[PDB]
Amino acid sequence: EEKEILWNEAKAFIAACYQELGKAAEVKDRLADIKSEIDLTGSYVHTKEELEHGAKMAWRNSNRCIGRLFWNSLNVIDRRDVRTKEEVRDALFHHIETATNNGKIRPTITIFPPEEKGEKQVEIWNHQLIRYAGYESDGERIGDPASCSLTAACEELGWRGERTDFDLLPLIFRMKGDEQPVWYELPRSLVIEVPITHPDIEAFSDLELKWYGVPIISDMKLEVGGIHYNAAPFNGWYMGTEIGARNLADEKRYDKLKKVASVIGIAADYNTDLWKDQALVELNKAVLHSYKKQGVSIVDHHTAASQFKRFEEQAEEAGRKLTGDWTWLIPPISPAATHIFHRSYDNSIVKPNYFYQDKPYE
Amino acid sequence: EEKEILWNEAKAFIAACYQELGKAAEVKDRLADIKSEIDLTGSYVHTKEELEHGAKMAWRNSNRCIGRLFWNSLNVIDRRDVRTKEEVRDALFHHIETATNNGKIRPTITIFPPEEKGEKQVEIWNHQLIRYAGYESDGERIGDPASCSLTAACEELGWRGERTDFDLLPLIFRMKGDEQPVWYELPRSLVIEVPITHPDIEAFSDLELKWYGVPIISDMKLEVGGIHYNAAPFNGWYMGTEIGARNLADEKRYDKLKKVASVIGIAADYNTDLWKDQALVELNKAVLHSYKKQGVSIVDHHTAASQFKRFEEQAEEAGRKLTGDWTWLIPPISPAATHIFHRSYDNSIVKPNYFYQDKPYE
Ligand code: HEM
Ligand code: HEM
Ligand SMILES: Cc1cc(N)nc(COc2cccc(CNCCc3cccc(F)c3)c2)c1
Ligand SMILES: Cc1cc(N)nc(COc2cccc(CNCCc3cccc(F)c3)c2)c1
Ligand SMILES: C[C@H](O)[C@H](O)[C@H]1CNc2nc(N)[nH]c(=O)c2N1
Ligand SMILES: C[C@H](O)[C@H](O)[C@H]1CNc2nc(N)[nH]c(=O)c2N1
Ligand SMILES: [Cl-]
Ligand SMILES: [Cl-]
Repeated sequence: EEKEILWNEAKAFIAACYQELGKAAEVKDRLADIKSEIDLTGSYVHTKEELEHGAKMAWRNSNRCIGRLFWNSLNVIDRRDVRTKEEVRDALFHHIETATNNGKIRPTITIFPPEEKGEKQVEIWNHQLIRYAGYESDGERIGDPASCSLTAACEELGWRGERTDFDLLPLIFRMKGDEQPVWYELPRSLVIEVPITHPDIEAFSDLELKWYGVPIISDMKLEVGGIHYNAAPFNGWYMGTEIGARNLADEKRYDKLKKVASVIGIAADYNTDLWKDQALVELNKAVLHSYKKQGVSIVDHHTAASQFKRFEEQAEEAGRKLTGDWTWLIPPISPAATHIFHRSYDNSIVKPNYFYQDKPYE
Repeated sequence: EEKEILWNEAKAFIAACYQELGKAAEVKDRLADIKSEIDLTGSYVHTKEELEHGAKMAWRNSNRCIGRLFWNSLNVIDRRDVRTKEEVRDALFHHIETATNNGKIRPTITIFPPEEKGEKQVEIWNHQLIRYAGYESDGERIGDPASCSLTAACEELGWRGERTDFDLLPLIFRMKGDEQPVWYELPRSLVIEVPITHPDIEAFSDLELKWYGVPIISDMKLEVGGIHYNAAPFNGWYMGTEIGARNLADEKRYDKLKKVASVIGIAADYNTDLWKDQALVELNKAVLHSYKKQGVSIVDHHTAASQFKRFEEQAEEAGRKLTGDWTWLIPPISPAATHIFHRSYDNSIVKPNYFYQDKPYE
């Protein structure tokens, strides 16, 4: 059953990939080679072209992503050659550097060796390569609550955070054959952060908020033609609402709205005053302003939705079915102000794609 | 097949209704009576108790409604006795008066005779009993675009609007056996309207916005135990966002955001300024303020969501399955600030319920 799943996935992917690349005459021979390789070895190896296009198709098929217009410009880094933890560490450091690009963010993915017998070669524990730690002991909350379990796992392994609200978690990953993951502190020179100030309200800086420049999702599995790349971190630039309406605003995250209301000088006493809504807007304006002032790429939800509309038009013009998850595509503030809110999307899963996988901690 | 559908629906409804009312011992005999009545007449007649509870269950089962906490206090008016267009007109006038209740809105439904052979006895053309007309000719847009087709149908029948942005449509409905509907102008003394002013910004009144007090949905079908009450208008009070984020804000409705931005003194030039979001918040604050000042019931989306959470808790505590449509339950502004956004809902259809039906115009 294993090889049959692999072979069927391979046939579907190679045919579609080669058609899109205008190389459909080469399909027959390539499938033969692959078929022999699966018979002999129990698997097959993607060409660099297949791997690059596969990762791009996977992005294009990500139902929950509003940023898909730019799928074809994804920068794909092939690191299937790595064998050592130093090599993995340095590849992750490099990804941060090249993706960051002095603030002019380049959407990038680094692809590590795939699973063999469902046996991972490299297992990345971080949710994002750059993220803040979280602590909760004896009623006291510090940092990012979403990071509490990973922070506790790291501290079990001999790491210790300074217990600020913005401790950078170390990189943490496990090599095949090793029992424990290793961890490495992020060099601060690699990590761009943005202090959050407001264009009009000077007191906003009193909140001492900041966020990191580049979201680099590092715990999802890239599946391409039946091959499981469980370790394949990828990044774009942020949409402002992710930081302002979710990370800094959620009650189970940094929960800053009452403090925002206070610095912008409005009461936070009555639901009918819509003080949470007003606070959300000002916090979200501050996030966009601050990133722009620092020269770090960011997109607002209105521009992003206009871009996604173009993606929809491009999909139809190319004869491709569009898939999407309405519940994730709508922004968390003013969704009815975007065209997304006013149409529906087929939530079918198409491969190649990025998938969730179980956390090795927890 | 007709009677079998009816009988099966009847059995399910009577059993559940009588259980909820603690009258389960009476089920057996009532089903017998009903079964004979279906055999003889091709249908059956609800008791007043069944009709009242049925309409309440239908509300409770309305997946898209955030206001369901109060399902059990629905005021049910039984007008299955009406036979004349004057009787229907006067019943509709009465519904407006008693639901409005001098501003202290009472959730109310008036139930007209049900369909016979799928033959409607009364067919209400209005979408809501109180709504504004819409016009579009030669590039010029006036009033509510959502009302354009019904407005044109009314004008075909000898009605003429003044062509303000807020012309009240007449009541328009058709009686069984009549070829054309009749229309009646709404007495202005019945219709409460609220001018929209802002608590802090005096210039907001320059927009000359207003809205009507009571949303009275009049084009849906109530289905109870296999009986189709195609004419059964119902009302609650508004949630502020329905007026501020949708009716006055949508580009295909009144489209007021640029004008709002101008009166609140912000530029409407750059997406990164989030001027639409800021305008939405101020417009929504103005709507809540204005209704409250006039003494007309209204609820904000935060309070409404807190109420819905109680509905969820009440459902589980009563052993009832909860159903809901996440895509309609989330408010159109600051949805992630409500608990609704952060959970999922089973969208199964349970009866009794309210359903869409085809428009007799268009
Ligand atoms: C270029 C800038 C990009 C922007 C502005 C963007 C925007 C977003 C946003 C707002 C989400 C919603 C996730 C959340 O609510 O937390 C999302 C989800 C997602 N994006 Fe993108 N994205 C970008 C680039 C990328 C790239 C380069 C990839 C992969 C190659 C990607 C794959 C995804 C995936 C897989 C998800 C959903 C993950 C999940 O199920 O949790 N995106 N994107
Ligand atoms: C008491 C105050 C009430 C509030 C605040 C309320 C709130 C809402 C809201 C915000 C919606 C969303 C509809 C839209 O986006 O246009 C809705 C939908 C709905 N409500 Fe309620 N509601 C109330 C009372 C009622 C009553 C009394 C009934 C019936 C007996 C009812 C039945 C429904 C139905 C059937 C829908 C969905 C209709 C459709 O599919 O378009 N509601 N409600
Ligand atoms: C590449 C990229 C760019 C950009 N601007 N934004 C993103 C956000 O994408 C992701 C990817 C993975 C996860 C998330 C955060 N959502 C939480 C997902 C989740 C699912 C199930 C259980 C959970 F606890 C959490 C967001 C990704
Ligand atoms: C009773 C009540 C109270 C309250 N505050 N709000 C409501 C709103 O409920 C409804 C009921 C019916 C229709 C709508 C408006 N949504 C449009 C529905 C729709 C569906 C399909 C096609 C359309 F053009 C329009 C809203 C109802
Ligand atoms: C296509 C999409 O489902 C549509 O715009 C829905 C979205 N959710 C909604 N939610 C509410 N409350 N009211 C609406 O009219 C809509 N419209
Ligand atoms: C339960 C619900 O689906 C959940 O809160 C979703 C809603 N939509 C979302 N949309 C985005 N973009 N990101 C999220 O994390 C979520 N969370
Ligand atoms: Cl994030
Ligand atoms: Cl309305």
